[PDB]
Amino acid sequence: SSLLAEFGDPITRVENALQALREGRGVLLLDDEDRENEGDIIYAVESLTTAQMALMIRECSGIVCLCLTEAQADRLALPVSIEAKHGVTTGVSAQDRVTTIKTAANPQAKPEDLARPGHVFPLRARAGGVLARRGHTEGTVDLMQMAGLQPAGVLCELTNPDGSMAKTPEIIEFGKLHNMPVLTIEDMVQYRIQFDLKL
Amino acid sequence: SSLLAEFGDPITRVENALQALREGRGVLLLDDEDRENEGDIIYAVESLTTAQMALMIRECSGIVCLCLTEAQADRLALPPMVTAFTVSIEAKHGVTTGVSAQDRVTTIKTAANPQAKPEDLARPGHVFPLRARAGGVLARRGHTEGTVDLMQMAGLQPAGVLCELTNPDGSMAKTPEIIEFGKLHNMPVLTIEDMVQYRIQFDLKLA
Repeated sequence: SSLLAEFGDPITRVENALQALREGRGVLLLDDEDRENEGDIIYAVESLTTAQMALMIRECSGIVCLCLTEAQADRLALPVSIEAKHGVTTGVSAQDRVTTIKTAANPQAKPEDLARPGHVFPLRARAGGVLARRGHTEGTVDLMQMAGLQPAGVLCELTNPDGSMAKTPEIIEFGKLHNMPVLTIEDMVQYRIQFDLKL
Repeated sequence: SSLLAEFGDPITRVENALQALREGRGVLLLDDEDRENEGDIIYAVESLTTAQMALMIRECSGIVCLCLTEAQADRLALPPMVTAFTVSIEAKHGVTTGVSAQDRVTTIKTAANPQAKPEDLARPGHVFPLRARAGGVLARRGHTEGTVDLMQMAGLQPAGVLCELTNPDGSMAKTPEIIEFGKLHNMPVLTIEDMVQYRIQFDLKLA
C-alpha cells in the first residue's frame, strides 16, 4: 500500500485538500508519492492569518513565497522581492508578511502599493497550471482556483528541527499532527484531466 | 539601570562578543539599548555549522543573510538588487534544493571563500547577500556593517551571517526577548552604539 494511501486515493486527497482550503485551513503538497520528496505547507491568501504565517516561520524554511497568476503579477508590474508600501515596519514579522501578501494579491492592487525589494517572494504560475508545468507554484494557484478561492496562495518548505528538509514520511506525520490534508501534484494532474478542469 | 546592564558596560559587551565569535559561538546585535529595537543572531562564517544554521532557521525569520565586504561582494559580481540587498544566491555544486541548513552553509562558505569566483554561484537562490559599507558602523549604523565589523575586529574571515530573532507567535523579538534569549543560550548581547564607542575609543580603522 502506497505512502499516502491512508489519506485516501488520489481523487479523495485532492477533494479533502480543496475542502480544507475552503474552510480556511492549510495543506501539504508533494510532487508525488516518492518517499524522498520534500514538501511545502500551503495556505490560501484569502483566509490567511497572522497565526498561520507564524506557524510557517516556525516550522518551515522562512523563505515564504507568494504564488500568483501571470495576470496579478502583471497588475503589480512584477518582472523581485516585495514589501507593502504602507502598514508595515521591518517587513519580517508574521503580521507584516501577511499585510504585504494581502496587499500584493489584492485584485484592485496598483504597483505603487508595494515597495521593492522586500521580505516576501512572489512567484508567477505558468498558464495551464500543473497540466503545463508540475511545479509547486502551479499546484498552489491551481488549488485556489479549483477551490473557488482568490487565485493566490502562500507556500514554504517544511523543515525538520535539525535543519534538514522534511521528506514524505515527515510531511505525512506533520499533516496528521496538524490535521492538514496531504496531496501530490500527480494527484492534481489526474484530477484536473478526469474532471476536464480548464481553469 | 540600562536594559543591557547584565551584559556589562558597553566596552565589556563588545569584548565578550568578540571572544564568543573567536570561540565559534554566536552573538545578538541591537541598534542600541532602546526597548523597541529588534535584534539579530550573528554567527561567524569561518566557524559556521549546520547546527548553528538550523537554530537560525528554527528561531529566526528564516531569511538568513550573508554580510560581505565590498571587496568580496565585487569578487562575486553581486551588484545592488534594484540598496544593500543583492540577488539571492545558491552554491552551484554540493547542494540540492539549497534550502536545508547544510545547503545554506555550503552556499555561504562557497560565497565567502576568498578565492571564490562569480561562477561558483547560481542566482537566484536561498541565501541573501548584503553589502557592508566601507567604514563599517562608523560610516553606517546598520546590522550589516555591525556583522562585518565584528568579524574584522575579532580577526576572523570578514564575513558573517545574520537573522532576525522571531518570537513563537510571529512577532519580532525586541530587546527584552533578545536579552532573555542571550542569557538562555550563553550568547553575548551588544549594540551598534557599543561598537561605535569601542571603535573610536580604540582608534580602530579596519579597512
